Amino acid sequence: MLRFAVLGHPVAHSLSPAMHAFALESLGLEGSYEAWDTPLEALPGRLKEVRRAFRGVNLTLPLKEAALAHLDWVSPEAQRIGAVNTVLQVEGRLFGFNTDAPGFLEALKAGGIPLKGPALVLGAGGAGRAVAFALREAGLEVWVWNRTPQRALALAEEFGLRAVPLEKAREARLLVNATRVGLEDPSASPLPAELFPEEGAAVDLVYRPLWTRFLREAKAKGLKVQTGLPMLAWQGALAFRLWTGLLPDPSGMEEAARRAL
Amino acid sequence: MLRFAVLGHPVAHSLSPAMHAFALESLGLEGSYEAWDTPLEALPGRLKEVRRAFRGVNLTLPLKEAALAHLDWVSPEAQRIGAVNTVLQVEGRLFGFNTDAPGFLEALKAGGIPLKGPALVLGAGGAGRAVAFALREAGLEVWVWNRTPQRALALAEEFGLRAVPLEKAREARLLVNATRVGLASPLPAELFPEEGAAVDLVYRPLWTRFLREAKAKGLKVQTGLPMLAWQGALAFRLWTGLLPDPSGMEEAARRALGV
Ligand SMILES: O=C(O)C1=C[C@@H](O)[C@@H](O)[C@H](O)C1
Ligand SMILES: O=C(O)C1=C[C@@H](O)[C@@H](O)[C@H](O)C1
Repeated sequence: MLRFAVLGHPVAHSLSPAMHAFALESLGLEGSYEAWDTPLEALPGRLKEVRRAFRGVNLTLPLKEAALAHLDWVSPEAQRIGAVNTVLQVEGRLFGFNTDAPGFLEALKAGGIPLKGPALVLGAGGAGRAVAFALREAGLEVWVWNRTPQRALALAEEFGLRAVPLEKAREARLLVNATRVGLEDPSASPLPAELFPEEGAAVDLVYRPLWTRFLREAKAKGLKVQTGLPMLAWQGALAFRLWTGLLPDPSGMEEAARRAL
Repeated sequence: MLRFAVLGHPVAHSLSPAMHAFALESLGLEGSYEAWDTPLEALPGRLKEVRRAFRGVNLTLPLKEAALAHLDWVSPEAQRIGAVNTVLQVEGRLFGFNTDAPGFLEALKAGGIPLKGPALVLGAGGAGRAVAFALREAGLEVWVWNRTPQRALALAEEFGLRAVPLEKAREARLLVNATRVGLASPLPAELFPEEGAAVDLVYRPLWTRFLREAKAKGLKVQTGLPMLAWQGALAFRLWTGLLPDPSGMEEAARRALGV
């Protein structure tokens, strides 16, 4: 049967096991999807094991960027993004892909979020780079910001976007939190309330808590909002199709993650 | 659903569609595996179609070598062999593999054919190259022969093996006939191995003089059907992560053949 896993640290709280358990039974397939705590230093040995006993694995912090160097092939998109969130194992070879980017666009459509810019992505790490890549592919005007400017500049220069100071958030029509600010901390938000735009939409990739301070601020501000679950479900469904050629129902996977938190 | 196909010219006599229909059915999967005649000229265009509508395809004569130039990635083994018989499509990208080699070895293993050396491979084509590579990596002393001398010497040089005269077949303990281009052996009965095993890479035939001669000589024998089933089951797993029963696939083919 199909052996899958999400590698990272921390991963004991991942909702992927629940989503793909649904995927497997839903498609009538026998298999498992476990959470395997993997610290950066353990990554090399961990991928060696993946080559022998797993059909595929998802990668999460802090392994998405370091993984590229240990793979046999990286997709053109994952190369530009500089992060791989999905690995396929065939004949002991590892192929890297990024389903965070396409998953994000699918989630936006599923949420009725209009593809209207300027779209400001907060955070220029792996997740932020994937979101910026996806919004660029969708043809929107994209702005990027990062606590450390050079990271946002590098991204804007590489993708041909615009790096902006944080206060430009008031002029964005779509705001996406791709930072980890807010993770398990209801008191923290990456953006001061007064910097939110008075109209538009906001999406948060952080889904622990589900209704983060950022999202609650955005909703109260008069912005249309979307939690991080739709993207989580779509990037997962897309990864499952990469591994098997079959697409499990994204909404079903979303529902499964919702019940798992 | 899952869409697969075997591309080649001719492919009207391929037993792959029969075997994979069983693979899909037995594994409770929805999909199809069709034979699609593909002359060498339609190959570039056919692969473009594969990128968009098929999860994977098998390639047979005369596409195994010409296909490499049109793929995004080729496995180390397929590169050395110089032939790709299995293509996987993910996100519109094409990856080439060679399941002929591992399928051959697994078929010998499952069929109880001992890897007794020296082994001799007759024929240096896509199948012959895959077989020689497989036997070499298995640790055997491997000899090669070809109707055309230069062909055998080139293969011997590339893989670090030895090209030998037809008479050396008497000293081989594992004899493989890979001269069956597209379904009479070139080996006189008097030059057959003294002891050991003979494998005839022929898929449709129930029997062959080559095999009857080997059997009579007291050699353990095997046709090419087990290899076809195994290269096919391995291809299916490459495509989906699921391995269909190789024995089941072989039986499906035999029933299709009416023997
Ligand atoms: O929480 C999780 O299990 C995941 C989170 C994201 O990094 C995804 O990109 C990853 O595939 C799995
Ligand atoms: O006849 C067939 O359908 C096949 C023949 C061999 O060349 C195999 O390598 C191919 O994958 C399938």
